[PDB]
Amino acid sequence: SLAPEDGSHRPAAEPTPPGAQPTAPGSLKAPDTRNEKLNSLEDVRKGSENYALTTNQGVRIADDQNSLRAGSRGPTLLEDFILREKITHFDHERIPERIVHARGSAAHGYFQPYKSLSDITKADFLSDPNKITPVFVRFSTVQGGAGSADTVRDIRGFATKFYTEEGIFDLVGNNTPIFFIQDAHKFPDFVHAVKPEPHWAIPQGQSAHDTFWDYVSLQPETLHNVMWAMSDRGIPRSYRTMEGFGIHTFRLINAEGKATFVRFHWKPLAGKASLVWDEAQKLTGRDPDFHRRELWEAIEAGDFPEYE
Amino acid sequence: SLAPEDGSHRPAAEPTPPGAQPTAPGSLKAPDTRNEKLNSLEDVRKGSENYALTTNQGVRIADDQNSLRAGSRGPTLLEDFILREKITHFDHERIPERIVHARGSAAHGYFQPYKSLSDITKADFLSDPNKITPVFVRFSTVQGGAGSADTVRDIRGFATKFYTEEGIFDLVGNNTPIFFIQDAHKFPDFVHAVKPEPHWAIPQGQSAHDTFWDYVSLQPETLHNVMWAMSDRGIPRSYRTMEGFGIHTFRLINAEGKATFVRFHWKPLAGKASLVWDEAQKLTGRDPDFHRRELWEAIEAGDFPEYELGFQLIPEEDEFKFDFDLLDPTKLIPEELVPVQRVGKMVLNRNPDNFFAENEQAAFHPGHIVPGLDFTNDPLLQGRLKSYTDTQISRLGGPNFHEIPINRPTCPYHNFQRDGMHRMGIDTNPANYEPNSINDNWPRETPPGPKRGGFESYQERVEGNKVRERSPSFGEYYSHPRLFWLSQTPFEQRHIVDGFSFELSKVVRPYIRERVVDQLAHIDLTLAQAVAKNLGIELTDDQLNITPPPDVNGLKKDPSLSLYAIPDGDVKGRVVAILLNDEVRSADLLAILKALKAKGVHAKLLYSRMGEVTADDGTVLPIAATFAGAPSLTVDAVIVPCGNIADIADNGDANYYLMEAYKHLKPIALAGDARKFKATIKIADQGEEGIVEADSADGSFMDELLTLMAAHRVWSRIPKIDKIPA
Amino acid sequence: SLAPEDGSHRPAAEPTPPGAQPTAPGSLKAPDTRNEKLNSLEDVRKGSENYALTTNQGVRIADDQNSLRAGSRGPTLLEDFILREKITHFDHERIPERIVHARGSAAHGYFQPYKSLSDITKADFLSDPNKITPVFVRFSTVQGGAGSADTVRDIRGFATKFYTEEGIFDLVGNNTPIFFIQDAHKFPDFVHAVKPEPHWAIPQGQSAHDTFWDYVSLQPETLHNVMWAMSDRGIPRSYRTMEGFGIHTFRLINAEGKATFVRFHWKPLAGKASLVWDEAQKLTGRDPDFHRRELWEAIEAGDFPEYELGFQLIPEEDEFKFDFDLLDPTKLIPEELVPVQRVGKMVLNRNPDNFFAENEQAAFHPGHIVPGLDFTNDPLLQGRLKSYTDTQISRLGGPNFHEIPINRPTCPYHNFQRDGMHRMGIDTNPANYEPNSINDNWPRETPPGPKRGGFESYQERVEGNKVRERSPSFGEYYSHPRLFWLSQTPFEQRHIVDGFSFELSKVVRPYIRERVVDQLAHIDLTLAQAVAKNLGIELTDDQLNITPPPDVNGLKKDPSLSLYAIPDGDVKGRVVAILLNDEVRSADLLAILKALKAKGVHAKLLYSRMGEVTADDGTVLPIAATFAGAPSLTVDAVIVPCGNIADIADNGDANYYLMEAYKHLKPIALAGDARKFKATIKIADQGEEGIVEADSADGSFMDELLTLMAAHRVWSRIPKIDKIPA
Amino acid sequence: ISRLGGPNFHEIPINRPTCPYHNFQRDGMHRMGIDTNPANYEPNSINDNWPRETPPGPKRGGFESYQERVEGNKVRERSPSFG
Ligand code: HEM
Ligand code: HEM
Ligand code: HEM
Repeated sequence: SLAPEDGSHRPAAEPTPPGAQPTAPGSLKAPDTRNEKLNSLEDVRKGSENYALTTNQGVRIADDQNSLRAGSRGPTLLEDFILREKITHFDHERIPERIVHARGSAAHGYFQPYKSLSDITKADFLSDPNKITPVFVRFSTVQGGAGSADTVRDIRGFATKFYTEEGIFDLVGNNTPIFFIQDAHKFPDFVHAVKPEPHWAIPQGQSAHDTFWDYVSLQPETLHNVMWAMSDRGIPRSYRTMEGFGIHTFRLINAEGKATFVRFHWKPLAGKASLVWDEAQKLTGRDPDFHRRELWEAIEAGDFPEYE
Repeated sequence: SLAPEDGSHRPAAEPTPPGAQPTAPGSLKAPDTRNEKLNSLEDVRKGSENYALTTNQGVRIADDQNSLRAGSRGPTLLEDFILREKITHFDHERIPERIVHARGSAAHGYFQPYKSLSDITKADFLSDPNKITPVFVRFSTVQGGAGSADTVRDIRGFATKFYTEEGIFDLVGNNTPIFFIQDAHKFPDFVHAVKPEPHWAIPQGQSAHDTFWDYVSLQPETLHNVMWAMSDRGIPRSYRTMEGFGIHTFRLINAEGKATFVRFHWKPLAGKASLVWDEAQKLTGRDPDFHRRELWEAIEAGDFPEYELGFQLIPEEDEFKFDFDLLDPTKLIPEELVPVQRVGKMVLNRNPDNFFAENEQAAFHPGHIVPGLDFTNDPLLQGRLKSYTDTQISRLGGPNFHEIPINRPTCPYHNFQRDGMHRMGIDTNPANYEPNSINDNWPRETPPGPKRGGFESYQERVEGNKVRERSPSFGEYYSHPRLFWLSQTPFEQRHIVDGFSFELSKVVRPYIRERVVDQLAHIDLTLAQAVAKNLGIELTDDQLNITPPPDVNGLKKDPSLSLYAIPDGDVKGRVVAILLNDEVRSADLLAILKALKAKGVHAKLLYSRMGEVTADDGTVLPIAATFAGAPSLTVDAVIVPCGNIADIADNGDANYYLMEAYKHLKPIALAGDARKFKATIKIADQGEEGIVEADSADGSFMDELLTLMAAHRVWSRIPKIDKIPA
Repeated sequence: SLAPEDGSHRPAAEPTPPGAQPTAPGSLKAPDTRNEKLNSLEDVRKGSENYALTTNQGVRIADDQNSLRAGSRGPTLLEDFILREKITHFDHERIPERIVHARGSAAHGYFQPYKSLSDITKADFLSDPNKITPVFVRFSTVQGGAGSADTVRDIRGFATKFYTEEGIFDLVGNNTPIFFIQDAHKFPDFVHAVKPEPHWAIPQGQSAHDTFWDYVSLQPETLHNVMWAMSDRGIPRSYRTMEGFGIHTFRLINAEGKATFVRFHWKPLAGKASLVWDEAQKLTGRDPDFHRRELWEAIEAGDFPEYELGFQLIPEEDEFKFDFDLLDPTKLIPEELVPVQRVGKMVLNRNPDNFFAENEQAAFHPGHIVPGLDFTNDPLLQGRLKSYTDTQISRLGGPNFHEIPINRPTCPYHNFQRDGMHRMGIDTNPANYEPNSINDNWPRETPPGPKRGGFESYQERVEGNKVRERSPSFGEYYSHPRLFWLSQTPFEQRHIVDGFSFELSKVVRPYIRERVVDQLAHIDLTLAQAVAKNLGIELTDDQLNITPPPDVNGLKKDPSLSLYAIPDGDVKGRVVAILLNDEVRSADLLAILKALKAKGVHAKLLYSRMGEVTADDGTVLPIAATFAGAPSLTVDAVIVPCGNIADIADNGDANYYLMEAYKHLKPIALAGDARKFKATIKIADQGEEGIVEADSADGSFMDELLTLMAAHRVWSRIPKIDKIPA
Repeated sequence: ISRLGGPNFHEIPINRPTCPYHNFQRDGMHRMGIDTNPANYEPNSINDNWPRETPPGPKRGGFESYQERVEGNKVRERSPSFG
């Protein structure tokens, strides 16, 4: 039940254009792409070739096709511990999805500053143009579930974890430079209003329904981010072709103790580009994994997403 | 006071057609629709009107718009317990979704048998035609997450919780009569292979990817249900228009101890109807909630989903009388050999109040049987029995999931089990063990008997060694696929070939496509050649000479396997788009709308904008949706009344509406100058079957249109659509 | 039927003294003790008598003794869904214990004010003496697990949940009026220091180990509560005989918006009483459930625990009038400076039905306040507010813990929070957000006001920079420990020295012992020297010369800090051991039992075996327990009546009973020839205060014994116990 | 599953095997192991079917149960021999 003789089951471990080979796990596609975070995960990476099939307790399995039964047409027996572990693990695979931004696509990479920022901040990851910081970035929609579609009309998240020498810094931003509401106390109200309505749990991935527009009509502070959502910003061509923003004013603190107010931005070096509505909506049906796929294939092709 | 003065925020508490009023919680929409289960939920239903807003501890909130801060521009303070509760509860709203069938839509209803089945089963819910059993039914897809789309190509789940006077019975079935695999030990393999691939978590709601077809190519036992999924069975028009099956052979046990083998069926009283692939795919985009919405709105309209429960019954002494093993879940029992005997009717007549509380938390499990029913050694059923209680420990947070309101029996339940997370019941029994003397041994065991007796397993003889071995009787894989194929109409067979062709075209590794084509050549050469041609694959001389599998007990077809070979059309509950213009012929619209109403067919009035238009006689017509807003995908037929057609003749959306409905084989009727649209869809002057046209919508115009709607789609149009650019 | 013919399996549903009947769930023992909370639980109470045993799905079980197997010696079969459900529920019975206060014992009761406090608070529960508020109170230790022992040396928790008409108010206090630390940031440090050490998880229920004393020696703020723990406060006789304190300064807010600072007090109406250390430690071995049992049996007997709620009230303008900071929870407010105003009484009159469902799952949280109360900036209180809701997410499984029956408010609760694990309430509101129009904005905010108003924080002025810095006003550590020390009687002081001496002897690293003695020398030289002498440590020159800390606002003692300085003894509910012989003088028993009954003091009749003995007039005397089976540790006094003393005079166990009681300073009474036992306790011919002796047990002998009992223990005996080997 | 929080309790360090363990099980709360296998199912061709079943044998073989003879009816019944 094996591989074709020609080795065509296995993608080449070199950059290849979208469609040219089957996609594959990053460490097998690009084994020589490394950074300090990717290497540190080696303790938990598990291979598979040449290894025997076992239970989680390390017992080799001889027949992974059949339950233990009393005769070959008889009842399954309680002492089949190999069936039991396998089905138990399956039965507990799912964990709760994120309350918001449940739909999202992620990749590893690295950051470096162009020059030291020590005059305005003592943050170590911005102190030296030749000190590189690994990152992990997840891009997301907001409203829909983890199995909802990519090219919906929605705000997009753009979350970067920087693994710095002085701690993890997470820059948890969106693709518009404002949010819909002013005070966190209203967040469950706003989110409840945009999410599927509670009697029937419709609509998925859409603010196009009564509760969302009800809230907006009654809370004019939402109008600014609503304008953004209704423009073609709401339907990016790719996570590579949208802007990012931390939205809030934060502070930078330098070694002298001086505070400077700061708002964060990501500029996409592939430029800004969006779909048009009819195309975005139809694409949720023809390929609901369009942005996930496009990101993954850009990285396999060497079109690495870059942001300033 | 934020509601509009005119009370138009609030839907009428009476049955109303789809889109007429906002949808609402079932107990608000239909407060007078009751059954024993819905009434037992009253203890936990919570209203809202006229009540003060409070924390969960009952403290009234004064300002639900602001956090507590030091200064109106200052920092938020830790002492804000009201903000803290409200955000904590939001932060923990989600629970794990179901491992499979995570996407599903549910409703309350009731079941009653047509006659007492006491001669064959002592099951209390089937003992008396006047005994009504409340039900809760959830329909679902299989692969996709809870946020995935409805009209994917996939198998559908059909699960019924019968709240009986002798315990909960859950009939947890699907919409095809077999499963993909034989032994539960392979379920994680099969499901892993169909679900999104583990490196990148693509694709959602689709079997059209390498790992699924790699597994199918290596496990020919799957081919039978793969045939059903590749047919139009995989894309139903509505949960009201698909069949349901328990798949496994179970047992009925009567009061005298006699066991009869049984397979369970549900027959849709609305008939069998499916979409076509392009329409279903495109509909996952334009309305990924289409089935959920359709079910809720049918119920709000009074088009209650009805199903007839049927049994295929096989005497114990006939176990070995077929060419296939009755315990093999990849084999169906053809109705030509063993007819379905009608047993009773289920009506689904009220929506839930809160989807999460009642739908998302419902827990069904096929091990929940009641005296009068029993299992067999089907090795797929046998393994299911270990899964459905276990999974509920994480999904629903512990062993007291039966105390979540929707899951509660309506009959008594008492035992010595105690504690666990979220324990609601406060037990007063002095004893938590038996045997006990300190409570005189209560609650007590009950012997089996003809009614109200304790459960005892049928004493089936077991004989064999402890083995991990598939029965040799299960090792046949192609005859049932072939029977299914031969039973389909020519247009159904085309759709099957196109399903395989589309799916295998998304398989990136070509050797897998070839291997699947080789399996198809073991089933039927015509099917294999037609899929191969679509894939640019040439069968070898060896493939062309594979001998066809034998007939199934002498049958070379069984028409009950087809959706369409035997007409069972029912137009009630269907919907028609009506494409308006700014000066509609009011007489056409009168004739159209009243004819639809008389047959319970709904209408949606469409235009190029919202608001109103005024008919020729001054009648003000409210617009339900724009042509783009409610695409032809969402209706069963399209009518264009006469009027000022030049208004919409150059509207690309209007023209495309007709081309889309035409490609997808829907009836189209054109009155008066609306016949100018004939050139958009290339209709000959003299007309064509499946297009209704006349000088006005009067006389036989609506009857002819309704006749087409009864037949569902215009299959004869298939050759003409290949050419059209839509 | 397994119950005995005579019905002696079932306890009478009437008040009965400790040991007279088997104990029972509260709604069976006292079915007509009612309050609004107990009544509202009726919807989840489950009975048992006369019901069939079923699965949780309602299926009747026939054979609850056997698994389903293939043959009666064969393998168990996966299809046994009855065995699976029963074992699955058992497998998941346990939930995490509380992080602290895991060991605790709880009862239902009610509270009523003595007068309307509307001049000082708009809290609805305090507004009217006829307003009765149901409570559920849980007492606890702090350090040990849910299965650790009750009579350890520890602080005790005293948590009351008030089910008011305007919200749940939880008063989550302890039995000492301060805490060990100042800022909540240190809580995990202090708790990790006192809890079992991390390498080997020893010792359970004890602070007597290196890490606790290391932390104390390095954090002098702890020393005040450390003084209380080492005093006999740390070892209460009963939860009925200790004080309760909220510890923090809170605020009362009246209808005019005026804030008054308040600290809360509970005064035990049975008086203050504690064990002695040897007795407490031995009782953790003989009955680790002693306090839980005492509370349960006191309520079953009608000896309801009663407490008076007290407030210390300080006007806002007086915030800085003391030489300690009102916000510093390591500081007490001496009653000599601010008297406790008696505000109402709380009576605990019914045990739970199911310990797990009602005690283990109860969730209390000091942030649960109601309109009319508010917080202060006490930095320990502030951080508590973040802990008690968060911890309930893992302990009780999610954010719907307020829907677990015991935690539910009895007043209305309505808001827009939805979902979460084990969601019971099914919301029918069309809206789950506000502002909404589609339900006319209901449930709606309510402005604050004199009654039934929404919650608004008191608008305290905040001025300062964002800093992690301890207020300099908190930086004084020795004056309150000294005030406490000087307020104790000389025997209380000796017990303190002995607590420190015993604990520090168990610290393996001697430098920690020396550092703690250094701290003591900053409090009081006499205390420091006495502990040092017991540890073989010599104070330095410098230590001998440490200036004692200042008085507290001119106070050099406050007798309200002593357990015993001011008599407040109550004998009702106490217990006397009566040591029988095989021919007891019936006239003694009549007199003894009569006099005890008059004062509500219980008795237990003890002998050297179970069954009965017969008194001189043929009265049959049932035996409650043996001398070894119910040790003197478990009683408040011992009486030996006359009769055939030779039956018992060389019973080692009888003599021991009397030596142990004597060592533990318990009143002993000896009648007639019972005076032969004077030799085993070395009592002089002419008597000794604390030993009652006469020719027979007349009413004079009993009045004397009962007067010793009112004074709890015989402190004058201390210098004499040194010599007895017990 | 409730005591240790999910189905990956064998990845808690004290419970981990010291010998190799490789199979097609995935996910579950607190998942530590990061699987690189292209396949999470078998039979598969895309990873040449690895990791693979192993026949039983004298050493290093896969587990097979002893083929004990089973004969009787499906009963809930204590063996009289235990009485
Ligand atoms: C400026 C406005 C906000 C932005 C830019 C933002 C951004 C995001 C992003 C990008 C994620 C997904 C992170 C990931 O990929 O896992 C996320 C998750 C989340 N956010 Fe926010 N958010 C905002 C406001 C809020 C507010 C006001 C709250 C609640 C007070 C909130 C609560 C959450 C929660 C509960 C998650 C799920 C986090 C998790 O499960 O790990 N967000 N947010
Ligand atoms: C005849 C073959 C099968 C049929 C007809 C079937 C049908 C269904 C249906 C309809 C549901 C959804 C119930 C709902 O709406 O909540 C479901 C859920 C489920 N099934 Fe099956 N199933 C089959 C085979 C299996 C097998 C072999 C296993 C594993 C041994 C399995 C394990 C599960 C689990 C884990 C769930 C989630 C159940 C829950 O979370 O409540 N199923 N199945
Ligand atoms: C004056 C100081 C404090 C007092 C009087 C006090 C009192 C109590 C009491 C009586 C309980 C047991 C309630 C029950 O019976 O279920 C308890 C539990 C608890 N406390 Fe405190 N406590 C104090 C300080 C703190 C601090 C500073 C923290 C954390 C910052 C904390 C966190 C907790 C937690 C986690 C529990 C377990 C709560 C639960 O599981 O429901 N406590 N406390």
